Amino acid sequence: LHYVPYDTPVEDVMRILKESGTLVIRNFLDQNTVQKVQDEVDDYVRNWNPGPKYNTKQPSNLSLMSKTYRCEVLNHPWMHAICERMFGPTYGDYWFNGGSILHLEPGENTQPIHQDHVFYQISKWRRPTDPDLTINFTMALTEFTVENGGTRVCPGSHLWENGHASPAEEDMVPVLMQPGDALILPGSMWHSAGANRTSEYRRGFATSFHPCHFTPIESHHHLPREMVEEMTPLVQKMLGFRTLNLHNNVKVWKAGEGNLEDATGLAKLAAALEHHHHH
Amino acid sequence: PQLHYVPYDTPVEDVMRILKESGTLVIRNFLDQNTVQKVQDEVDDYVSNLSLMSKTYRCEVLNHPWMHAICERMFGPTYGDYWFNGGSILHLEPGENTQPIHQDHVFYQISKWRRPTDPDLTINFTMALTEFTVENGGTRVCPGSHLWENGHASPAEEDMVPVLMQPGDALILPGSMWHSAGANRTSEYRRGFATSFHPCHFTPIESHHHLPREMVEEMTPLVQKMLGFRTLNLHNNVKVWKAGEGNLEDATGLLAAALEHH
Ligand SMILES: [Fe+2]
Ligand SMILES: [Fe+2]
Repeated sequence: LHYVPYDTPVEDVMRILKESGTLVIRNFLDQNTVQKVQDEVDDYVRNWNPGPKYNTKQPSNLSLMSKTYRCEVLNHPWMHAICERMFGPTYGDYWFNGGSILHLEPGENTQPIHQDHVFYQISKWRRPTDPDLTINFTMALTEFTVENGGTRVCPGSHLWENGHASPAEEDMVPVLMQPGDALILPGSMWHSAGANRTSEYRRGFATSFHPCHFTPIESHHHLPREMVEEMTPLVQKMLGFRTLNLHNNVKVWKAGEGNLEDATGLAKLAAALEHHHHH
Repeated sequence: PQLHYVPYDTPVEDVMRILKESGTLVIRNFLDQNTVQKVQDEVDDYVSNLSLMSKTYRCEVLNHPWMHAICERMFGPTYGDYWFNGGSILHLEPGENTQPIHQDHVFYQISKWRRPTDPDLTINFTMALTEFTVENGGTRVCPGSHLWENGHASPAEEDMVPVLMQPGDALILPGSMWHSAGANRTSEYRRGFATSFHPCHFTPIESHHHLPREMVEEMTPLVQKMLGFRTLNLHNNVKVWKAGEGNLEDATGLLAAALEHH
């Protein structure tokens, strides 16, 4: 397991991902940003917390509940640098798969050790040298420690052949992370969260991306149009509002024979040209 | 293996047996003449994107019991849910030359990983609007070529078997079946149109999120799932295409037909 600074060259990170199958990018995000995501999620769910004396929505997509998530986190250059080099040559485009809140409650037992691509039926056609089917970025809000259940990884196990037994608990390496660090988790890396034996939640959240030709865990078609229009064009494509280009330049997710973003009406020249009557 | 012409009332397991053995077949009178006429008229008034252009396509054709019976047995065991992939008008003008012989699943990067004994990546239903004759460019198939290993060379032009269809007949084209349109050496256009379906875990060629809400509410729940408006269930009870943790159709506010007090 490698812990690398934010300014590590991209080729070195992909090199380590190839060799060991995982790594941690310290200071992946500033503590400011990860805390803002948690704050915006709290403001969305609005769970009732009783005062000391007598005197709400269910959680949805992180891109819906958190403006910071859909405007800053999903534009993270480290996410797209790794995703472009991981899926690009084989699949062309990639897009957002799913993003979860990873809050470990005090007293929760150890998580089963698993690969994230296990629910892909086609993980049985893939060989360990092929590109991964998905990649997770797990960002710490609280500290990730041994006691509070920080994620454990088994380096090298991404090259294990298909059907290889799950790794042994003794050979699971805990990931120790400060707020803002991120654990890089390809879909083939064997991992699991540990037991939280402390009196406080282990907090954090994740993004994940996978090839454009695979159906994402989450749809974002229920999001209001005002949120979709404040997204960058890159994030609009990530969240399923734009046509995708395969490796062979065949298009999927099209609106008829044209692009989806054209049929839905999803400003550029007006901002650039001062003489545009909409500037 | 050979090309088979079977009637509408053929039992399903025979159709699947023929599909496994020969990789293709024709179901006669797949549509009646009314549907053949109605879809032609609706497209003309609008003039792919067939669900948007033809009310008969999205309300009746996409509910076709043969499509769902075949798709259930082809994709159900391995992937669970399936949904709409793409669909286009197949219009052949006089003088058009022969189409390159191809497999439809060729554009899936994961066709390289698949074995011929695995389930198909996609299936096409090519329905004739005009007659399909050998001289007007009727589709040609190569029965048994779906079982060739990947990277196998294309069939020779002489190994291709033309398909003959009256208006309303349908050719069933798994993604592994080598096929091509012929040259239209007649004086009248050869017309058809297609539906296609593929596993729920694969991204469709065509999105339908640009369709109007009132249009989507005309659809059946089944067709709503076909066209990307409902959460999909995998073979292993895992869900994809979900809204947060709930179903997409609940989050959009998409029983009511069964109970009159609803
Ligand atoms: Fe996981
Ligand atoms: Fe074709």
